[PDB]
Amino acid sequence: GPLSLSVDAFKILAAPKWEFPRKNLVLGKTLGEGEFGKVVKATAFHLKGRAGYTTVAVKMLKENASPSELRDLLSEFNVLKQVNHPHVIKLYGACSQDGPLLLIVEYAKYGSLRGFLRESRKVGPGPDERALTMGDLISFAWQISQGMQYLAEMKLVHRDLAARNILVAEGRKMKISDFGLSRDVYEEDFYVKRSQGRIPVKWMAIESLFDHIYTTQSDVWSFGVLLWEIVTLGGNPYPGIPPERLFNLLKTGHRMERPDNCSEEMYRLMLQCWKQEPDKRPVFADISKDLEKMMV
Ligand SMILES: Nc1ncnc2c1ncn2[C@@H]1O[C@H](CO)[C@@H](O)[C@H]1O
Repeated sequence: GPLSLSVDAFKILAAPKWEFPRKNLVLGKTLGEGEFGKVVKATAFHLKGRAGYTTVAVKMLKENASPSELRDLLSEFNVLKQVNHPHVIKLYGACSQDGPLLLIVEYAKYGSLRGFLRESRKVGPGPDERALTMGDLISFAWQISQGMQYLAEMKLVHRDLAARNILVAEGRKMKISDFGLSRDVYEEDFYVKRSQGRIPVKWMAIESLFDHIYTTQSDVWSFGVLLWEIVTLGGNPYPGIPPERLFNLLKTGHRMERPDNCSEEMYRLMLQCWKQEPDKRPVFADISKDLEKMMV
């Protein structure tokens, strides 16, 4: 099948620019389990010319992986070789032979954006008094917008943009991650999937949910939901609404209401990302500019 060809090709290939000796990698605690597999903290000796040990993260298959999970791992590997941007998680290498496949990536010290925002709720007296300033939250959104503009410029649809898939690294810098589901879109400008997708329902654009069409403009939809997560410090979208109810809810034009601690200007941006007609939504270059207007 397609996967056996991919596995067979990937094994035959050498790729010295990315192979890393397994003996030079030491794995540590688990940082979390996502889709495709788990992530652990690790340290790497003599990595990409860096003398001594470097702290890294390691993406590997989970126990009892399926073909779909193995395909996502290889698909994330292949995508990460092609991208290089300050707000996109960085690949350092991989371990293929004499053991299970490991992807070595930049370590993000603060973890996922969602967890970082939820943890910030515990700082201070209570919900009516936050520890992150609105200006800090806008900066995060802007940083992510810049990374998406870059990914769109090279014809990649991320498909899975959400706070759980954004990493916060040294200096509170945003790093887009979780590229297992992203798809190259150079030829046609869209990606279509016949099967039911594995993106959470509550982040999917209405044309991806009904018609299975993914484009840069459905990425903008998800970015609109991401803005909602950020502004709510990691809230859960469409609270109390079962995912199965979203089909009818979105079809009839309903959208999430303006949340607490959200300016009217920021809400106008959210709603524009959720327009039913994809071409009526802004492009990421315009989202960046609109976020800049909110900066002081
Ligand atoms: N480079 C990384 N650095 C730190 N934590 C990560 C990294 N990649 C994934 N994770 C963690 O694993 C999960 C995403 O796979 C999240 O819980 C996140 O905290």
